[PDB]
Amino acid sequence: EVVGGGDLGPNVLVFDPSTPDIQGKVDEVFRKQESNQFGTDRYALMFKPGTYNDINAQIGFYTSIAGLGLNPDDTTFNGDVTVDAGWFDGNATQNFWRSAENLALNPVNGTNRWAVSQAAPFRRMHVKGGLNLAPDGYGWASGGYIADSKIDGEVGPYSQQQWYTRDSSVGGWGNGVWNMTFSGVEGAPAQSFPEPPYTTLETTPVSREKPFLYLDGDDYKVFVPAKRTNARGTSWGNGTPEGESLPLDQFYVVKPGATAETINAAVDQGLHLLFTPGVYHVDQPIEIDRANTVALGLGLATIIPDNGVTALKVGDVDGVKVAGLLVDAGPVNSETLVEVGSDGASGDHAANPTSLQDVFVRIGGAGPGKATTSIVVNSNDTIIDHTWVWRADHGEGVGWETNRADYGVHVKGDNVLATGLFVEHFNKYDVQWSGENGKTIFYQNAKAYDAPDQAAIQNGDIKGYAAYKVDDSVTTHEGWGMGSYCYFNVNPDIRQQHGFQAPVKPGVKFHDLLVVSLGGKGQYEHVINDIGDPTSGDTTIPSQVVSFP
Ligand SMILES: OC[C@H]1O[C@@H](O[C@@H]2[C@@H](O)[C@H](O[C@@H]3[C@@H](O)[C@H](O)O[C@H](CO)[C@H]3O)O[C@H](CO)[C@H]2O)[C@H](O)[C@@H](O)[C@@H]1O
Ligand SMILES: OC[C@H]1O[C@@H](O[C@@H]2[C@@H](O)[C@H](O[C@@H]3[C@@H](O)[C@H](O)O[C@H](CO)[C@H]3O)O[C@H](CO)[C@H]2O)[C@H](O)[C@@H](O)[C@@H]1O
Repeated sequence: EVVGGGDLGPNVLVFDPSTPDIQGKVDEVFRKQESNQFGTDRYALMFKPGTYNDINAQIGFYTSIAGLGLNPDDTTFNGDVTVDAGWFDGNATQNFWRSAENLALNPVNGTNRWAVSQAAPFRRMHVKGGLNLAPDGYGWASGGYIADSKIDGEVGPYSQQQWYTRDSSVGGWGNGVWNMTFSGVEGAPAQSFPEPPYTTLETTPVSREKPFLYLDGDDYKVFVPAKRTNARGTSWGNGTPEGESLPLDQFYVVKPGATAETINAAVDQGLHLLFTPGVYHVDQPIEIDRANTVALGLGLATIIPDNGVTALKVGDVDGVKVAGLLVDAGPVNSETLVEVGSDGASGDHAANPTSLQDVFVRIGGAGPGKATTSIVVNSNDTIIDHTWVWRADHGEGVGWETNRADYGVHVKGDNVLATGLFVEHFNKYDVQWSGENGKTIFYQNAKAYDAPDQAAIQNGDIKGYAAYKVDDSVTTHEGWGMGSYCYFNVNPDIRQQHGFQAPVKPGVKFHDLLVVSLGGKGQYEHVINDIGDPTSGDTTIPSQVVSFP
């Protein structure tokens, strides 16, 4: 019944080197999207292989930009892919929900500026120059994520609080502020936490590059990279990348108007899913219960579950690849927003795991939204490679009860790996880990700002809920480069007992932990459990623990 392939729709703007007035067209999109933080418009900018001149592609909200070559250098800009913070007067901490992928950049002054905060991935890029991650003026910034990229020159974070880079090559790295973490990065600074705060791993235990749309001659296909174990450096640096190409006609091209019934029928009939840029309400969960199904979003394609349903349920199958989607809570509380595997799921998926990549979750902000637990990861061996799970702290429909969301991520599966984990503002535990042999490389949290009083976050005999909790029953766990920040601005007398909570066991280990009070608005009593100094003063100095236990 469901037909594969077809037109990508009016929200995918496709350019070729002969297209007239590319700069004008990209500027038109930017003018509309620059300060459109919570609007429903969505755009994907796609560039056919070739060389583009005189281009400064400024990237606003809900805008993806990418090349369509098999390799990044197939699509080269003499010019820039720019994010700056002019619209927010130099403050980059709301520069969300945008992306760059699969381009080579020759920046006009020798340095490309990508001054982003959360949910702004930078993947499979070749920067023939330096990369500045800070807004002009060096104002506030809270990114960030680079994967599978080569920066010929220096990456300069400047004011960036923290950053995660994996499986990349850099010519240099300028500085660290609170938490700069690296895994598999050629050219990374050596391990040196706490000063500078560099957490450096020689390899990434497992990684699998995100699938992406490209052109094979004149035919659209999706490239599906093969997994790497103990990954280091780029996947494409040595020519022909390992992987499979799926023709576009094997994808159901989802466009505004599609129902979950039709989307589900497509997967049952053997089609993959390509979500064109838009906002999709569903009255029942999208169910992906076929092995190796790709569900790929363009232009920050967004799913809103109506009637309190779960937005996305992946079955107990190998190799599902969910990529580039925003799940946006409806005002009716959803018990869960995303489920990976069934409750009690018991099989292994080690050779061909399921992954979530550039999957973002929002609760509130564009109107009231509620969910009890945002992502539940049941399936063993699942890879979570860049997520931002965010209870809104600002916008419309925000409040301690108005956009209540108790739990961010709950990992129940075994051998689950999170690389680039960003989870913020939940009323209770932002992350809870119940499964065995979990690993997290890079964590960024901020606690809820709007707790009205101490009683509101009382957790048995503990003040507050950890940002990252490993259940007492767990035997093996390991985390690297992890920070939790507080800003109790509604009630700055509040105390948060710790950022992290875990059993004290030989196989449960942490490296380079920190907690930070932002401007003395509340304080931490400890870093992890009852260990580590409290934060003090109003000067935003981190409290650190190098090794636990
Ligand atoms: O010419 C290439 C050059 O482009 C720069 O992109 C700039 C923006 O940085 C600049 O942003 C301004 C902010 O810095 C300032 O804080 O506020 C004002 C007003 O909102 C902003 O305009 O805006 C211009 C367009 O007006 C862009 O061209 C890149 O940052 C830089 O890396 C690159 O070399
Ligand atoms: O509220 C918008 C956005 O805020 C993000 O967190 C910001 C912090 O990034 C910011 O941190 C400042 C540091 O960047 C700077 O170096 O030091 C100052 C103190 O001198 C810090 O305040 O602080 C503000 C509060 O003032 C926070 O809101 C969140 O990560 C994000 O979720 C949120 O949407």
